[PDB]
Amino acid sequence: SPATVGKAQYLTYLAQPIEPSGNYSTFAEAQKTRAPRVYVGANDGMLHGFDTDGNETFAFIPSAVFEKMHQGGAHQFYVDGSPVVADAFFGGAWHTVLIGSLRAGGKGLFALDVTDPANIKLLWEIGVDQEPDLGYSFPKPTVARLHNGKWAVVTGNGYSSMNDKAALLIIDMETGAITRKLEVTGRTGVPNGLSSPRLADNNSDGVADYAYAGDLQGNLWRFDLIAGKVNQDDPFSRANDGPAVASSFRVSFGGQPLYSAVDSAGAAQAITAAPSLVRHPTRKGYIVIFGTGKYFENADARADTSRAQTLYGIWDQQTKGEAAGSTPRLTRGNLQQQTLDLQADSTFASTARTIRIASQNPVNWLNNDGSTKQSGWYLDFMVNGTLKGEMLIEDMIAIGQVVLLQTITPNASNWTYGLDPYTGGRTSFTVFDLARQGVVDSKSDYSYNKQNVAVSGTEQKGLGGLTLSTNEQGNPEVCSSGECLTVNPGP
Amino acid sequence: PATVGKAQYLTYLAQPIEPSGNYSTFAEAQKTRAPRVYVGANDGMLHGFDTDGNETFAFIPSAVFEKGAHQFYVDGSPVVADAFFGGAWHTVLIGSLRAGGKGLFALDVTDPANIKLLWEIGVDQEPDLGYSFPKPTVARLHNGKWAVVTGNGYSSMNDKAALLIIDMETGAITRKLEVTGRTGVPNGLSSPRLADNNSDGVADYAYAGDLQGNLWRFDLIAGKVNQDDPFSRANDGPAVASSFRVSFGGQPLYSAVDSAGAAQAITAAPSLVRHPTRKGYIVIFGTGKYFENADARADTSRAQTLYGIWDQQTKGEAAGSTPRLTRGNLQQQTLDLQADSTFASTARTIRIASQNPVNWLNNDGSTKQSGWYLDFMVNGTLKGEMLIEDMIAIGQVVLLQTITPNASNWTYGLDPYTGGRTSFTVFDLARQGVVDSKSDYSYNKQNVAVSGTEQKGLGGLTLSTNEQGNPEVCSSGECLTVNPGP
Ligand SMILES: [Ca+2]
Ligand SMILES: [Ca+2]
Repeated sequence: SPATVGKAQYLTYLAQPIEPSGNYSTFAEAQKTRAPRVYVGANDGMLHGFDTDGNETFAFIPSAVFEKMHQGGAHQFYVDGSPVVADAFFGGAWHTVLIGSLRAGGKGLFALDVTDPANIKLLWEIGVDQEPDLGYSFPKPTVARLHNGKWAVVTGNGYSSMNDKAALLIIDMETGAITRKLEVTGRTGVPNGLSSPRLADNNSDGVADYAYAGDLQGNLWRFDLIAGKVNQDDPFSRANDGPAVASSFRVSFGGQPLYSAVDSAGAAQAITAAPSLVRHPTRKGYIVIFGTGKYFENADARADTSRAQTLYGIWDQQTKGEAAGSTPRLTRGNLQQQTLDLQADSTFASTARTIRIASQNPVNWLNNDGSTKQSGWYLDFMVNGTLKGEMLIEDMIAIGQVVLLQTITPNASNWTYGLDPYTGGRTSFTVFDLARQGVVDSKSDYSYNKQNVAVSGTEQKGLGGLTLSTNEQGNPEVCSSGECLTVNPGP
Repeated sequence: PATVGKAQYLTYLAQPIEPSGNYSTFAEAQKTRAPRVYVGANDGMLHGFDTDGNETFAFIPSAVFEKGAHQFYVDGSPVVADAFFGGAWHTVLIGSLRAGGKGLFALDVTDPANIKLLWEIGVDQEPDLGYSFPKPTVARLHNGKWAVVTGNGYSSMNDKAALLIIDMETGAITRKLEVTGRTGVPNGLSSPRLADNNSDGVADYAYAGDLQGNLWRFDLIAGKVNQDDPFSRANDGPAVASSFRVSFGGQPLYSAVDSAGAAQAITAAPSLVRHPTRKGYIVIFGTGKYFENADARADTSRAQTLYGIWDQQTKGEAAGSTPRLTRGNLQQQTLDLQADSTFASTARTIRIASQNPVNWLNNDGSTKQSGWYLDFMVNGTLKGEMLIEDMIAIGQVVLLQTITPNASNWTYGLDPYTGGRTSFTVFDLARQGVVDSKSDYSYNKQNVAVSGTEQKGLGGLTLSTNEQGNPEVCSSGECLTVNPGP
């Protein structure tokens, strides 16, 4: 669903500088008249391209699925997943690609050239034969330009791979070759798999510099996608970009994860969704936001109410290309706790909704010496300690001064949240237009114990993930399913 | 321009207009509405298509049964809008017989599956109704109802000019405000521009030009106004309709004449911009006409013009009169250069405009210059360039498109406060997706904003927003992201 192919994905001023040998403006112009298509994932790795008057246009069948031919709605919806579509440059030209996977049907990845709906081509297919550590590819891949001079599919190896290892896979966009496999150690002898990565570009040039990804073990890993040496003044320079830089890619912090997520009792919390990054308020480093949860196995269809899943905000203070041979080892104790303190039914204007209010505890980042005090925050997905097995499996959206996320609670029910990325708590401004006003105003606020407060969470209709768009008027909106909510990124 | 998708308004702006209604429920219901595009066909004929150019609907006015560039304008372009009547919100479509006959019609296009005929108006209903080339405006009035406000059109029975206020629900002529121009000279009121000066969604004034070049203003408020809240809705009701009248005691705000003293027809609707002093408004209007066959030919004998006239009595004042003005009281602006250049990798032929300041007041508040003007000509070369399309004023810029028969389209982004070059880049001529220095031009070894650029003549001016929430002006064939100003 979120995989629609209409206009060019980027703005020319951003894409063109990435590829001097190409012409994005002419590519963009061409796509202005491209026949829109929406590709949806099915049971296995099956792809059914069709939309706008829902006319079946295309259908793809993986070699693994084509040869084989020789629970619940919320859960099935997740399992079927959705392919990733993006614009990429290779073969000397811009293309619109679609990256899919065999889902739970098998261990495989595939990419299609979807630039011309009337002429979809198969770029490549990856299986265990090509990548021995490839597992069930539930992770959502990212398509990006890397410092090795080329575009690649960057994703986690997935789950239940042959040796239960976790690794970042960097697949050449054009060839499907494994440009680099960045294995992570983590805890051994215990099943692991790397999840959806979030690429970081810290000098706004369209070339990915770092990648962040959690794993089934709850480790939040960072990977350096830049050369060993540096240029110090501008460590993210493209000057030495080339195929050789690929060998320099490495797990960051000497192989130590930025963080290892465990619940209140100390039990590991799997991370499925991609992290989100927000520049730290001091402008030094970034706050890495990630939530825990897992939903790929049948057993996961049922709520695990033995522990709470959690949303974390961890300070990565070494994001300026420093060697970063290591990183602080943190625990919830080094973070500021936030809580979901109230769930209630209320009416905003005329619209009735069930909402949740979060705490608003400040985070004390530095002591007067300048040394680090709290390194972040956390929020257990539970209202006043009641465990319902609420978890995060969908990617989040960080914009302005807010982080938007959607959680799922297997019964499943969906809760959309708008939180302060700097604290993990309630924003000081109202985020959602819950009153269907067309704008974000006080009509959407809630009276929490004599206090007019911003609503941090609201329950929304059947699963649909979260998408950020702009309603005709320049106003940003966040949509899930059935409802889109005008949002306020902050003053 | 006549596309019917989601609700036209943001709820917080529409709801206050009709407390007895629920725009929220209306808007929600349209979120799922099947998008339709309505194209005004051969004068009268109206065809509806789906997002995928598919014959979905077609309307043939009783008039019909009663039995390249020039054709684009003469053909049509219906007006769609959300209006309130019958105690509910509806999406209406106002059509005109155009060159076919003399009449207007309104359709209820709220439900693409069940379109209804609201009403049809002809000379039988409105004797002074002429060929309906003027573009109507759907608006809420102080008489308590929504109405179709438009110019009576051209070559009407007695060639008179009048503002027509047509009840939205009934199609009845609520008021006909006749205007007195020059004797024996054929006249007709053109597309009006309604003004809402206290931003509550209820029109207060209407401005419209006529074939004689007069720019008229009409008071759409009660005669007995409360100086503390002249635009108040407290006394709204049918009793207010009788007080609607021609402003300034029957005198036009301005009478447009070319540099040689000849009258300049006004066909396009004016555009309003609050005066920098916050007192009054700058009434911007362009000159030209293209509804008659002879108009297909370029008139190279004179230069058409764009004017910015200061109306200093826009706060409910009785305004029994208005200053008699001429080019002499206005600051001139000129198009000093036209050249072909390349912005980024996109080739474009552009024009540079002067940037002469406007001196509005004396130390004691006395009025010096009452506006500005710009003759559509480069270095005095007359090509017959004229404005026949509505303009778009947003932020600190007025966007307009002129047509040069022979036809060639020129899109301009000018400073509304002076009619000259903006001090900032307006158009993204480099196809960067954003407006940056790549779109500026070196004028006399100085970076300066480009005020005009030639378009692939075939469309009009439409303002929209890109996926990134930024202003974008499209000209059928190409959209240019724009910068409304700092
Ligand atoms: Ca970079
Ligand atoms: Ca008003």
